[PDB]
Amino acid sequence: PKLVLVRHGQSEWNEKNLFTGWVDVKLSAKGQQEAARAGELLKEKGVNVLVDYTSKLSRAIQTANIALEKADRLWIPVNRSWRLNERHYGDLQGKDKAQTLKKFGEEKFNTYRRSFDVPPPPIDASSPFSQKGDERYKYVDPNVLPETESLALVIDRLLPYWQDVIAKLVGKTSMIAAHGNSLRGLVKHLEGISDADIAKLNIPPGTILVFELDENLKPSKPSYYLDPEA
Amino acid sequence: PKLVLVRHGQSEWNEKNLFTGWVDVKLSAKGQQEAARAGELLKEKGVNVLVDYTSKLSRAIQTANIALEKADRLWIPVNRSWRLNERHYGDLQGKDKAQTLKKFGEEKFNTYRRSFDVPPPPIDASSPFSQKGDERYKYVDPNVLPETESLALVIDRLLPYWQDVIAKLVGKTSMIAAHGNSLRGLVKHLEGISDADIAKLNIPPGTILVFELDENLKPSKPSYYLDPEA
Amino acid sequence: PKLVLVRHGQSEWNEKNLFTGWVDVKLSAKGQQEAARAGELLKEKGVNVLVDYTSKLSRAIQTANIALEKADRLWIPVNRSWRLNERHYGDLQGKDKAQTLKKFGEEKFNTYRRSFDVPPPPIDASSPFSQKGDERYKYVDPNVLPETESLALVIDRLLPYWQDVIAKLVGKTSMIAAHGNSLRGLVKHLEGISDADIAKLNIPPGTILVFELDENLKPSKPSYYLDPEA
Amino acid sequence: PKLVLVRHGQSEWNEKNLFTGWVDVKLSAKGQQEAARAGELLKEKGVNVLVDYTSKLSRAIQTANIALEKADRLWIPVNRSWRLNERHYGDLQGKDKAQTLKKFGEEKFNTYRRSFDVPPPPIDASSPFSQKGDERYKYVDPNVLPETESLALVIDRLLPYWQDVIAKLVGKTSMIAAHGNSLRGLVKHLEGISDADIAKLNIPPGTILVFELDENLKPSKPSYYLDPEA
Repeated sequence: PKLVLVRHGQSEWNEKNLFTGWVDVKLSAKGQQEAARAGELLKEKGVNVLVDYTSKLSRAIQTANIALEKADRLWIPVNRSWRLNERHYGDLQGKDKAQTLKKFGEEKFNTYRRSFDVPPPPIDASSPFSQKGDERYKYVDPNVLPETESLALVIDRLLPYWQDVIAKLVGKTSMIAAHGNSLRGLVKHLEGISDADIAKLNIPPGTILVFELDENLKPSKPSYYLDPEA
Repeated sequence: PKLVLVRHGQSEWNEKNLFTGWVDVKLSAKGQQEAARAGELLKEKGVNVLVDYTSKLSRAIQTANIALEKADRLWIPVNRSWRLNERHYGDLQGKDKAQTLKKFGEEKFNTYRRSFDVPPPPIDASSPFSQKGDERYKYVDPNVLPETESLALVIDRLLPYWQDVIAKLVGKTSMIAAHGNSLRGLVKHLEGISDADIAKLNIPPGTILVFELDENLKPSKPSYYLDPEA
Repeated sequence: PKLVLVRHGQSEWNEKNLFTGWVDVKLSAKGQQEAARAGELLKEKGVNVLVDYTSKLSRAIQTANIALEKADRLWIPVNRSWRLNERHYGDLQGKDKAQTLKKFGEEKFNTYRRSFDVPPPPIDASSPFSQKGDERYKYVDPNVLPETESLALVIDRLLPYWQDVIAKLVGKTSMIAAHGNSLRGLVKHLEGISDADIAKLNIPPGTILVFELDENLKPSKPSYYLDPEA
Repeated sequence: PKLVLVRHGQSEWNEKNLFTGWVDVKLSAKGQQEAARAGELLKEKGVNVLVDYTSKLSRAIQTANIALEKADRLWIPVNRSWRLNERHYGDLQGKDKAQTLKKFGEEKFNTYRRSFDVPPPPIDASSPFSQKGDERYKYVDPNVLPETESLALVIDRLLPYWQDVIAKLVGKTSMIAAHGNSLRGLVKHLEGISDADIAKLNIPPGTILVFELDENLKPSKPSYYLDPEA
């Protein structure tokens, strides 16, 4: 029926000047714009959107919330969870995607997150660049919120809720924004790729995408990016 | 604990050039601004906001969604219903709050909505300025969506869900934006006034307000408008 | 589609030896039996049952829970509310439907609950035969739980949730047991009768009934009692 | 706070005369009894029970539903999922825990389900002793419902929902019946054992048990079986 796969913008942290994280720190102008653009895209092009889901974060939300205002809806239930986020970086943060790179350089910078057995180093509870129990988060076995996090285990964050909650209604129209890897995650498991695949398709923020599927959610009709030339 | 009573902005229909309605048609710039302002208000001043509710409409939402982005949250469950809207006008629409006034003038213009036994004339299903079953709406006994609507019966829209759903969690922090009359409605029943009262306190959009209450939701600590001088 | 209208059994309080109430005190053997019978009825006859609702009470539940076990289901979501109960008696209780009758006798005994402007006398919080905040109940504006209660206002208990929650899914199969008056209530508003009507059709517990309806929930196909000769 | 860990009865299939399965086929008399007993146990002994969960199955439910009626509640929300069942047998069924045993005998009979890399053989969709999409089940990525199933992967059925949904409220009292392995599953991951452990503690149906925990759900106060001598 409908899979609306949207990758936010570029936040305003890491991006711009290298850093960012699972941290949750809004996003610049491109967001609103690109997002509004995407919002512009689903509607204007065609289709509308029945149900929406967000990795309990402001960043992504901005993207999602905006699209809706312009298409001409805004009105609808919405569902917020913690199974839809950017792969927790490791023990880095700030960095600048330079000194880090400058330091170790190599596949290390590239590989770290990527495949497995080596996500970014963990993360202690004595670095403002973590993410623990900001209210919210503590309505979940505290024995959860990760530590390093990869798009692998990430598969699970995606997996349970996917079949469970959304997979439930999807007998209709629903949209789960997320971005960076989640969406990769959604498709990655979804399509073919193969754990070694994906690793090579960041995915265009702003714009928006649909899978189509049917009953047993295997993608019949391919994938449309509204702006294939985006 | 917390009652966050927020009256949107001024849409961009009626307002500006007289008209508007239960119709659902976004809002101008003041909205984003005033709203962002309010959003600015809850947070900046103090407090934060646990749970949010909207009369399944884009207008109000804009106001609500914005405040959240600036305070610095955006992240949280949110609940959308159809028991939180602007008192359906009657059989007017467009008007211009002039010819209508110009035409009948008198308490008629003033009184129509106001008290009772005379809401605006009903409304047929052959005027683009109605509101029937835009998707959504038809997940409700169709034998519902009003026709004229006053802030009286409106009391009920407010009443059932109020005690039922929100009244449920309010053992914590929650915010239900709405505006125009709903909020009047929330307080009107809530405080003293007396059906003949309220009728004289439109309430400042943008800004935001808290009741305080306790257990049996009777307003102990009075009401704060963040900007008493707003 | 489906309205399954079931009136419990006869509890084991009032019934048997005159008394009973909104109190919530299980039910005798006929319940299990009659209920199982009804349970027997929906299934055996035909149909099955998608969704179930109960006036947060053990009495009715017994009836509902049983039917399900025998038809051969038991498995399914279920929804419990406080908008589905027996019209709170007044200030009587125990009584015995004799001394009370013996005392005032007249339409008083008969009329009390019945129509209006005279439900049973209220009820204070110093008679074990009330019902206040047994856990549960206090997840509702405390400024609720009635006091006397009639099948009139009762209409409202029925009304909000009816259109709101169930009325939502009923685009499928759902069953809301209740009994005594609720069901009267469900039909009473539903059909014709006329406030002065109903008052003359207690309705067979045990057995079970279906309305049929369609879209705008007006009863197309009449009403089947599985056992018309019950 | 409260973990109520209850292992049904003994159904009435496999048990009695060897067979049974993930199939879902009620239970004999001991159930009602033992269950009622357990129901008897939580209440009578002490405590009460705030929230209840069932592996969308009649068998277990019978057990759960009964306890409640006798303790003296029955009234409360209840939550039904498909993440709480008996480890799907494999490709056997009926059997009789004799010919099967008689046939292969050995750890094969004993080991099959047990640890891993050898659950019971799968199961095709041409044996009435499977379990596919009995209504219900098809509100889940169809690409789910297992095939063989072990108490290992089973860990996951337990895992997602556990932290997600219940783990949510457990800041209070809740009970998730299930049985056979689920409960093993609940504790198995929960305590120490070690994949090779559990394998040696079937757990007493009927009766009921509590863990206690706290915040980060690690079992402070040990485990009480109401009837240690049961």
